[PDB]
Amino acid sequence: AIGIGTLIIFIAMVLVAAVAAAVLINTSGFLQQKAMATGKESTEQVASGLQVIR
Amino acid sequence: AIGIGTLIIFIAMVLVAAVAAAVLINTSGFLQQKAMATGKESTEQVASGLQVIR
Repeated sequence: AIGIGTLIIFIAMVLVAAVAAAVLINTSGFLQQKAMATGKESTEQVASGLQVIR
Repeated sequence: AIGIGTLIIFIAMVLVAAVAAAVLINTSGFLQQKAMATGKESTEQVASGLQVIR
């Protein structure tokens, strides 16, 4: 009966789509930190310095 | 008479076809649960997570 295979391949299809989703969630995590730090650091750099009075 | 055997073998033929049908009905049951669970579980996985506020 045709039904049997239709079920089995659905199981696979779900699983693959899960794995594909995962990589985006993971990568978004990696990028989050890297981005946030880059902004903070760059800001402090411009904002700060010393001045010779005399 | 030829009729006698024709009857008897029909009885067998029916019974075999029953057994053959059974395995498909049974197997469809087994697969039902396994499939449904796999979908649900996979969905919850992607959908859920935590976020560090501060």
